[PDB]
Amino acid sequence: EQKALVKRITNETKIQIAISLKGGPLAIEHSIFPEKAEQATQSQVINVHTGIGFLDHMIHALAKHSGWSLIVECIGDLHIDDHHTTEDCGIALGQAFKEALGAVRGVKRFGSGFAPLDEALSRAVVDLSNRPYAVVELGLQREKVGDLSCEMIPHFLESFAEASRITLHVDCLRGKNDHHRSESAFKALAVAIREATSPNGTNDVPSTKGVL
Amino acid sequence: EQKALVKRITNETKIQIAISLKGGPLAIEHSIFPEKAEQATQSQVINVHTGIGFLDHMIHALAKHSGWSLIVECIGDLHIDDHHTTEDCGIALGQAFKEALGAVRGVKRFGSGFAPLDEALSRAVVDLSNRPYAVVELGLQREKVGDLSCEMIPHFLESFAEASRITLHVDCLRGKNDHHRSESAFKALAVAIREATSPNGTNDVPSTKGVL
Amino acid sequence: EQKALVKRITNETKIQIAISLKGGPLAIEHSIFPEKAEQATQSQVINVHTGIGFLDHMIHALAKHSGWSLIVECIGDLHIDDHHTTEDCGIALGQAFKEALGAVRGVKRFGSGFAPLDEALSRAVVDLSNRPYAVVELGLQREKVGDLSCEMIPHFLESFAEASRITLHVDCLRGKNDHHRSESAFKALAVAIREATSPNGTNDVPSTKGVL
Amino acid sequence: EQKALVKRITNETKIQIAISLKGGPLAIEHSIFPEKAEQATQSQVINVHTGIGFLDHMIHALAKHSGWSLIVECIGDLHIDDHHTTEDCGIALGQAFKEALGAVRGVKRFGSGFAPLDEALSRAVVDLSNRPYAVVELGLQREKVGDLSCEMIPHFLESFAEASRITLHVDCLRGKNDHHRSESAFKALAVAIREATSPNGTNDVPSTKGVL
Amino acid sequence: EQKALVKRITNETKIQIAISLKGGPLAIEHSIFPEKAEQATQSQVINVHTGIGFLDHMIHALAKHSGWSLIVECIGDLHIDDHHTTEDCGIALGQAFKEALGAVRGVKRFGSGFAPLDEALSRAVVDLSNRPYAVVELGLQREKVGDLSCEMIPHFLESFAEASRITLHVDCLRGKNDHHRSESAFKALAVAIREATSPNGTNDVPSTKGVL
Amino acid sequence: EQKALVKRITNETKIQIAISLKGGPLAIEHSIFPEKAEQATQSQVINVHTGIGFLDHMIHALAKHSGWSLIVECIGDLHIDDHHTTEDCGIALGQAFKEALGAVRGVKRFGSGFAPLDEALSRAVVDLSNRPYAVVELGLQREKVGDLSCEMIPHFLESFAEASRITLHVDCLRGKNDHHRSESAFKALAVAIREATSPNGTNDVPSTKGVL
Ligand SMILES: O=P(O)(O)C[C@H](O)Cn1cncn1
Ligand SMILES: O=P(O)(O)C[C@H](O)Cn1cncn1
Ligand SMILES: O=P(O)(O)C[C@H](O)Cn1cncn1
Ligand SMILES: O=P(O)(O)C[C@H](O)Cn1cncn1
Ligand SMILES: O=P(O)(O)C[C@H](O)Cn1cncn1
Ligand SMILES: O=P(O)(O)C[C@H](O)Cn1cncn1
Ligand SMILES: [Mn+2]
Ligand SMILES: [Mn+2]
Ligand SMILES: [Mn+2]
Ligand SMILES: [Mn+2]
Ligand SMILES: [Mn+2]
Ligand SMILES: [Mn+2]
Ligand SMILES: [Mn+2]
Ligand SMILES: [Mn+2]
Ligand SMILES: [Mn+2]
Ligand SMILES: [Mn+2]
Ligand SMILES: [Mn+2]
Ligand SMILES: [Mn+2]
Repeated sequence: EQKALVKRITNETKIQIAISLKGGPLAIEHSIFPEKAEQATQSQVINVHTGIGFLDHMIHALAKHSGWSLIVECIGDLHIDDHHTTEDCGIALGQAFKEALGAVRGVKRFGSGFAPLDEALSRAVVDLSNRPYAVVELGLQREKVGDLSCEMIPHFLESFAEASRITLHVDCLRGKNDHHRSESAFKALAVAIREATSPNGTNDVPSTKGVL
Repeated sequence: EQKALVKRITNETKIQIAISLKGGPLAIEHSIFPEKAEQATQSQVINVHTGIGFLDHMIHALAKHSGWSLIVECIGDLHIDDHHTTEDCGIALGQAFKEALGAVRGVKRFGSGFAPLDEALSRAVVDLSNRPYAVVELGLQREKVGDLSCEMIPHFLESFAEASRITLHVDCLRGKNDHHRSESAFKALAVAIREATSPNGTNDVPSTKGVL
Repeated sequence: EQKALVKRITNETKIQIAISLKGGPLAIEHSIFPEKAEQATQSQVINVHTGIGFLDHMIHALAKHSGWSLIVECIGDLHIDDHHTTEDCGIALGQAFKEALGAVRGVKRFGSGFAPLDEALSRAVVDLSNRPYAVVELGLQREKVGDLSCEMIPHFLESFAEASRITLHVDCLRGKNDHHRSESAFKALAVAIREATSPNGTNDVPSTKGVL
Repeated sequence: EQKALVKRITNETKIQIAISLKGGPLAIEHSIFPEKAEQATQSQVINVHTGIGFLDHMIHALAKHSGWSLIVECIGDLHIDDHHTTEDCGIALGQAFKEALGAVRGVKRFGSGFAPLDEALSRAVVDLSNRPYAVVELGLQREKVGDLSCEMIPHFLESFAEASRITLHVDCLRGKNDHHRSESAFKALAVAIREATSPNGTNDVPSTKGVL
Repeated sequence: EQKALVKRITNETKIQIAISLKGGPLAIEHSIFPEKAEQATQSQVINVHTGIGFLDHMIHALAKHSGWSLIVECIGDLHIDDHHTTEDCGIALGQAFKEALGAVRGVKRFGSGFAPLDEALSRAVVDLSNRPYAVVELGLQREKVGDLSCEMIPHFLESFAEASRITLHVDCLRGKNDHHRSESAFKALAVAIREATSPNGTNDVPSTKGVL
Repeated sequence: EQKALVKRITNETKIQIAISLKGGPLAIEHSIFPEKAEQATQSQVINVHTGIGFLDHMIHALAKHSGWSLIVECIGDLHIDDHHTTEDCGIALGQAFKEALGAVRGVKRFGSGFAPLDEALSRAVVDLSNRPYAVVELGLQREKVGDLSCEMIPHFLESFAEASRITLHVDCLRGKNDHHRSESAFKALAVAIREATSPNGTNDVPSTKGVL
């Protein structure tokens, strides 16, 4: 039902993102890697292959705790820094989430998610209203985690909310380990998207202005 | 099932509030306006007519995201300021919510709701315990929004929790637009009341002292 | 050549914006006002009719110093405050500017405009790159100007850059009259859009990634 | 289904804790008190008998709003202070919660609970991941409540998360009555455990590393 | 006598740790590296092979000054950062130390160790009491040492005390070289474990509550 | 017309820079790489090959928005840090710009360029007067971007203005992403050089002292 595939091709990166919000299986009929963080345990299949290993782990923890099936492919330039291949892999990952739920009606529209990870604590609220907005206040006192440049972790969530047309407030409340502090943000966003995209029932677009 | 009508008549305002917490249709057999923010889309009907237009919009966003059907009619004095017609239209709107749920049993009793609106972020918790309390910390750096006097927006929620016999903590966490900051508070309260008045199941009054 | 008409219809406002970036004449074949800030001096015709008079004057000064022909018709709710009829009349005014220039190629792409107005000084830079962004730092120490609520003046430029897919930095450098301070911002944006949408020549999309 | 009994016997205290997470009835076939806060209203039976009366009331409010059936029997030394009989009655109460849910799979894994009590406001998040952690920031400006020594209230929740192998962040946001401030923390933890131990469905261990 | 082998297998790392607290020789009958910091000088054999070279050097200096024989084999994911292969190689290294001394009786139970390294000075106290605790206050003003991410150095000792069920206070008193500051912490812990696990004599469990 | 080739050969780096300020095609008759950021779209050809990938991207964005055709070949020592191959490389790129415009007459002589990039804002002014000067105030709170050492980004523009005999003030006004903050500086310099080297007309050396 809620499936989409997005092939975003620019002169910096080549993207192919297939998503399924309700879970289940996924494949790719024609991949972009030559010769055709991976969890495939019979309910959801999530297999992310970007050039950045720590940014694979954040999309993986996002889709594991959202109930998503998600295949991410990215052939990006890594002789240059990791900005152009994290910003572009967040724009196309917001578009795949946007096309997978067309009609915003019959949903809760408001998800809030707290998630801890071992003294770090992050909340994420999400709004699903067609104006994009992103208030990402991860206070990270590190310059690079393993390959992510640690200022792209807010910039990923900035472009995710931008291209998915959602309003997003992610704020890490405490923590002093920045693997812990950044993974808890993606685990908190996974709780909020799961709560906002939910069967409200009664089949009504949840807005005053009637347009979502 | 959960319906109530409250006709509050004083020498300052005349009120008639009909509410339905489970949604559905509503009408008035004998209105107070002469010759007999309006959403009527087949699941819930919410039609608020106070003399204040911005206070219409806050009760509307409250009832739209609560699943309520709600008709509000307030004939109040507006040659004087808007205090006497916002305080009185919040006392009677807490009484209509109170009479619509008589027995507080089989409910979650604890609703917490975060709701953003475009860089503003408000949380609201609600308690449904028969002592009234209201801790409303909307930090509004404006004097009037469109017709509300912007200090009545906490005073509305003060008298709502007062006359509905609930404990309420509404706190705007961030934001620098006070339409955004005050509407997100009413959208957050709508999530919390929806979560506290919920089918817990097992038919038990959720209290240590056994009285709610 | 560079003309567009946008009819944005929601349950709060009804909009009809016809724009011509190269100037010249404009009309409307079927208007939204019943029975069919106005400058019509033989080179460009600019006629803005919103319910807010001071927001008419800011779109007028924007289109007068941009070389635009622009007709704006907004039927919005004014018994509620002026947010819903200024935000919506900025989203549709960014969409009309976006559809009027389809191919961003052969343009300067970078406009910077300083404009004074009688001790106020505002600069505006504009980027014409398909990610929207808005950094609007008008320091206004007023609550309402004549009918605008003076926090909507940054919120107008926020939604203009949002729906037009441009990056925008507007910053008032000095000034202590907020009519002067806000009009100089719209006069500075008019210089920047005029400078960014300009005949660069040589017919090339001005980007590293080749996509604009 | 989710039942466990823990008999923890040391030279300071003797403990016997029988728990049922899904509610229902409970008894003890051979008690530790001589000759064989009590709620027994036909859905859940919660009967706590420690030597500390205020620590009875906090385990009672924890199990009342969690849906638990819980019998606590602690024979501890009270001629010495109340540390050794509150720390030990929290270690065994985390072990009884741990043995009552063996397989952490098919659960939400992330519960967040806000709960007010009459100007006090506490949130509690819980993680159900097999590393124990406890960040308890109840700001209590009292030395003893009725018999608890008011620094054991964080030390109880420290040893509860320690022996139950969960990660826990309990933080009182406001309040100036420390009965209110400490009871709202246990009422907030009751919402979070109820939300984390919940039927997620689809029968999958919710972790990246696959081990919970 | 005091030997243990721990094979910890998760979907992130595969661990095999063989320890001997009294020294002597050690081998592995079936290793995890393909085709079958190393000191093997006739009294103790210590051979650590993790993917991190600086974390090899800290376990090596820990076991060299403890009298241990210790073989560490960790096959961990290093395309992601080094957190998951340092946290997991500290949990299994606390479990191997825990299983190597079963009965905590006849031991000093309290080891304190100061160790300098060239203007750095660290103390470490250790408690061997079955509640785990870790207060690690290495003040490191570096982000990465050679491959360790320099916030994992406290996180290693956190999970070591966690899984070994010991209470641990490691605090660097001075120093301005963070190789020196972190190696002196592991050399100080080696003095403390050597002092706590020591032949007290008289064969008695050293506790008031009689249970260790 | 405005073409130059500079082959700078030292014992640290070997450079070959061919430039064309008016655009058009460029080739190299005898390259320095064995066996003979690249944009070649029919108007200008820009192909930079230094050992640093992020410094390729900054010369590329400089020449893309200047109208330049530019081939850069730098064979530099990278077992040592990147200073000697970014400085050396900046000196020869100022000399190639200097030899490409011999007679400074008939030009505007004063270019100012603002350029944003996604909350970063940089201005650059340029003077084309034969005393070199460089006031570069990029406030970068990072140590390395991808391969550039992030203090060489001002040191590149220092040596560019030094060897090109121009006066240069580059100042980033805001921004909190240092890829954004440093790329906007090179995009702002591209606007300023384009504006200073411009057909003023009337064929006069624009100076009081008559010598440029
Ligand atoms: O958020 P909505 O669309 O449900 C109705 C809002 O009132 C529209 N809005 C946009 N800014 C402030 N309000
Ligand atoms: O809130 P309840 O009624 O469930 C039981 C409370 O303990 C009563 N109370 C009122 N103030 C402090 N406690
Ligand atoms: O701005 P562009 O598209 O010309 C190339 C940029 O490098 C892309 N980008 C986006 N963020 C940082 N860089
Ligand atoms: O929390 P998990 O087990 O779901 C996967 C985590 O990434 C493991 N971890 C432990 N510290 C940081 N991460
Ligand atoms: O540490 P022990 O077990 O020797 C006896 C302690 O008194 C127990 N305890 C735990 N917290 C405070 N005391
Ligand atoms: O800048 P010029 O050469 O046009 C004339 C200047 O006055 C020369 N100068 C150099 N320092 C101060 N003035
Ligand atoms: Mn970017
Ligand atoms: Mn992780
Ligand atoms: Mn009042
Ligand atoms: Mn509104
Ligand atoms: Mn708005
Ligand atoms: Mn004016
Ligand atoms: Mn204790
Ligand atoms: Mn109480
Ligand atoms: Mn960890
Ligand atoms: Mn060393
Ligand atoms: Mn130098
Ligand atoms: Mn870039």
